[PDB]
Amino acid sequence: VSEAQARRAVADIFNSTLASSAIGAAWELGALDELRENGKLDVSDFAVRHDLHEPAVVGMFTALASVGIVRREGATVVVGPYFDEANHHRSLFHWLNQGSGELFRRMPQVLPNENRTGKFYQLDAGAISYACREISERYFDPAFWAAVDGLGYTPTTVADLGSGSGERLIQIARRFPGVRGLGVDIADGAIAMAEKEVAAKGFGDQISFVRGDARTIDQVSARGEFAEVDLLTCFMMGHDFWPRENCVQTLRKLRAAFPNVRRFLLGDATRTVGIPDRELPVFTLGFEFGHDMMGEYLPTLDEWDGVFEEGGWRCVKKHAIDSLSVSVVFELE
Amino acid sequence: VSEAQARRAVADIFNSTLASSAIGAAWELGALDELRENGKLDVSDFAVRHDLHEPAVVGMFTALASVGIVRREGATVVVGPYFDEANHHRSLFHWLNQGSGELFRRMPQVLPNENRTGKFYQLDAGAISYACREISERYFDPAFWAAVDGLGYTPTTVADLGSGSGERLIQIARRFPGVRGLGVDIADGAIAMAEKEVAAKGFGDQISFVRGDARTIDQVSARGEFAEVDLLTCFMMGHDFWPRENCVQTLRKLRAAFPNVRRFLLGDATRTVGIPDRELPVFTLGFEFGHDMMGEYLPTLDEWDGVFEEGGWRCVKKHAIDSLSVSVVFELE
Ligand SMILES: Nc1ncnc2c1ncn2[C@@H]1O[C@H](CSCC[C@H](N)C(=O)O)[C@@H](O)[C@H]1O
Ligand SMILES: Nc1ncnc2c1ncn2[C@@H]1O[C@H](CSCC[C@H](N)C(=O)O)[C@@H](O)[C@H]1O
Ligand SMILES: CO[C@H](c1ccccc1)[C@@H](O)C(=O)O
Ligand SMILES: CO[C@H](c1ccccc1)[C@@H](O)C(=O)O
Ligand SMILES: O=C(O)[C@H](O)Cc1ccccc1
Ligand SMILES: O=C(O)[C@H](O)Cc1ccccc1
Ligand SMILES: [Ca+2]
Ligand SMILES: [Ca+2]
Ligand SMILES: [Ca+2]
Ligand SMILES: [Ca+2]
Ligand SMILES: [Ca+2]
Ligand SMILES: [Ca+2]
Ligand SMILES: [Ca+2]
Ligand SMILES: [Ca+2]
Ligand SMILES: [Fe+3]
Ligand SMILES: [Fe+3]
Repeated sequence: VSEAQARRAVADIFNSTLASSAIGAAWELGALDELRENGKLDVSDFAVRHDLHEPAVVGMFTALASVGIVRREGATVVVGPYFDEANHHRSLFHWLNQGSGELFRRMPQVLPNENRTGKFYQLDAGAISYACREISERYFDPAFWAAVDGLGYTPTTVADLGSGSGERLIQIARRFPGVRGLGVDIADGAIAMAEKEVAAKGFGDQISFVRGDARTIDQVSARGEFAEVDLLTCFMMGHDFWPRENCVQTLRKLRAAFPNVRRFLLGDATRTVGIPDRELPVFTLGFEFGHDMMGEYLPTLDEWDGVFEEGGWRCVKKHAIDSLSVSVVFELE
Repeated sequence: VSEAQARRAVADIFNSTLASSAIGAAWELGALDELRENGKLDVSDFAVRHDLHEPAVVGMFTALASVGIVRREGATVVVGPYFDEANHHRSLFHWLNQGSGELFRRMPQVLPNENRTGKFYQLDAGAISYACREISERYFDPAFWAAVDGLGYTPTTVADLGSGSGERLIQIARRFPGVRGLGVDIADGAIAMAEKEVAAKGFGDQISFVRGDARTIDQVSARGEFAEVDLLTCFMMGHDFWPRENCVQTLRKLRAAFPNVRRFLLGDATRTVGIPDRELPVFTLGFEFGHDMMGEYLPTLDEWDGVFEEGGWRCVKKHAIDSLSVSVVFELE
C-alpha cells in the first residue's frame, strides 16, 4: 500500500470505533427504527422529539456516516449503503460496545497474569441482557422453531435452562396452549423480571420459575416438577457447561434430573477454527477474544459433537445458524 | 454495493473496534515497540516475557491482524501493511479507547438532556495522561521547539498553564540552564505528581507549582512571581478558555496577570470545518464528537485567529501541526 492508502485505512479503523459504538446507541435511542420506516430523518427534530443534546446527536450520525452506514444531506440523515446490514446486526454492536466495552477497553490491565484474580473485569449486565434479547430472537429463532416443528410430539411441560426474561417459555406457551413451563435461572432478579412478565401477559399459572444453577442441577430440589418435563431447552449458555470434564458431568446430571425429557434442544455459538484473519465475520472475533480475556472456556462445534454420548445423550439432528459466527442448535435425546 | 460488500464492510467495522482498542493496549504492553525494532515477534515468547495470559495475547494480535496492522504466520506476528501508520498514531487510539472509551460506550445515557447534570460521564484520567504524554511529544514538540528557537530573547522565568506532570517545564529548564519555572494546574493531584517528578529529576529548587484555574488566573496567589514571568506557554488546553466571551476575558486576564510576558506560546487542536464524512482523518471525529458529548466548547482555527486582538494579544507566527486533525501553535505577544 501507498502511504495514502495506509492513512485512509487507519483513519477508517479509528472512525469505525465511533460508528460501532453509535450503532448500538442509535438502536437504543430509536434512531435506527425511524430510519427503517422512512429511509430518512431530520436531525433537529429527532433530537427535540427525544429530548437529546443535539450537538452530540449530530456527532452520532456523523460517526455512522463516516463509514457509510448513513449519509448526511443538509439537515437530514438518509440510509446509506451499509444501513441494512448494520441494522441487521445492531444487537451485536450493542453487545460489543454497551455490553462488553469495559472488558475490551481494559485490555492492558486484563492481559497481565498478576491482575487475573478476583473481579478483574466488569461487564454491563443490563446492557448485555438488552442485546441478548434481540440476539436470541434474531439469530436463534428460525432454528429453534424448526426444531420445535420436528419434535414428533406435543410437549406438555417445558423447562428452559437460563430462562432470563421468560420470553422463550411465553412463546412456547403461545404456540402450545396449556403447555406448562418451568424456567431455571441462577439470578433472583432474572427470576423476578420473568415472574412479572409472565403475570403481565396472563401466564402466571402456566409458567413458574426456580432459582438454580444448570451446571449443578442436582442441587435444585424441584424434583417432581422436573419429572413432569418432557421438553428441555437451553440457549446461549451451553458453553458455560465447559471444560469438557465438567460438561460431561453436567450433561449426565441433566439427564438424571429430567428423566422424562424426550428432546433437549441446545443452542449456542461456538469457537471457530481456521478462519483467515482478514475474513473474520461479524461477532466471531469479539465472542472468542472476549471469552479468552475473561478466562472462560469456549468449545468448537467438534468438541460439542464429541461430548454428547459420554454425557448421556444422542444427537439426532443439527441445525446451522445464519450467521452468528458458527452457531448451532442440537436436538438431543 | 452487493450484499457481499456490505457484509464485508460491516464485519470490518466490528473488527476495527477490537483492533482499535488493541492498538492502545499493544502500545502499553510493549508489543508495538518490539515489532518496530524487529519487524516481528513470537507470540508465546512475548507472553512469557511479559507474563501475560497467552490466549488473550493471541486475541490481541488477531484483532490487529483482522484489519491489516500485523500479520500472523504460525507462531509469529509480523508487521503488516498499516503498521507504520497505526504505530505512528497509536497514542490517539489509546486516547479514544483506554482514555475516553467509557464516554463513547455510554452514548445512550449521555445524549438525553435529563441525564446531563452533575457527573454524567467518566473519563480515565491516568489513561488520558499516559496518552497525552506521547501526543505532546510526538505531534507538538517540533512546532514548540521551533517557536522556542524564534523567541528573540532568552527567558528567565517561564510559566506553563496546565502544567500536568511538569515535563514541559523540565525540558525548558534543560534548554535554558538557570531559568526558573512555574507550573499552574487546576488539579491538586497534578501538582503533587509534578512536584515529585521535578524533585526526582533535580529541578526542585528551580521549578515550583501552584494550584489555580487558568480561566480565573487573576485569582491565583503565587507569591508575586507572575510578574517576573517572561515566557508563557499553554498546550492542549486552550479550548477550555472558550466560549468566545470567556476566552476574551481569560486572555485579558492573562495579559494583566503576566505583564512582563513577551511571548505566549499557545498550542492546541481545533474543530475542523467542511471535511466530508468519508474523508475524516484520524482523531478529528473523536476529538470533536467527544467534546460535543461532554458539552464543551471547541473553537475553529478562524475563531482563534479572530479572538486574539480583542483578548489583548497579537499573533506574530503560526505553525501547522502534522496531522493531529487541525492543530497549531500560535506565537503571541
Ligand atoms: N449456570 C446457570 N444456571 C442457570 N441460569 C444461568 C446459568 N448461567 C447463566 N444463567 C442465566 O441464563 C441467562 C443467560 S442469557 C440466555 C437467556 C435466554 N436463554 C435467551 O435465549 O434469551 C441469564 O438470565 C443468566 O442469569
Ligand atoms: N482551567 C485550568 N487551569 C489549570 N490547569 C488546567 C485547567 N484545565 C485543565 N488543566 C490541566 O491541564 C492539564 C491538561 S493535559 C496537558 C498537559 C501539558 N500542558 C502538556 O502539554 O503535556 C492537566 O493537568 C489539567 O489538570
Ligand atoms: C449473555 O449472553 C451473551 C451471548 C451472546 C451470543 C451467544 C451466546 C451468549 C454472552 O455474553 C455470553 O457469553 O453468554
Ligand atoms: C487531556 O488532553 C487531551 C487533548 C488531546 C489533544 C489535543 C488537546 C487536548 C483532551 O482530552 C482535552 O480536550 O483536553
Ligand atoms: O455429531 C454431530 O454432528 C451432532 O452433534 C448431532 C448429529 C449427529 C449425527 C447426525 C445428526 C446430528
Ligand atoms: O491570524 C492568524 O493567522 C494567526 O492567529 C497569527 C498570525 C497572523 C498573521 C501572521 C502570522 C501569524
Ligand atoms: Ca426528513
Ligand atoms: Ca456513503
Ligand atoms: Ca474490575
Ligand atoms: Ca462476512
Ligand atoms: Ca520471531
Ligand atoms: Ca494483511
Ligand atoms: Ca483559582
Ligand atoms: Ca485566518
Ligand atoms: Fe459466555
Ligand atoms: Fe478538552
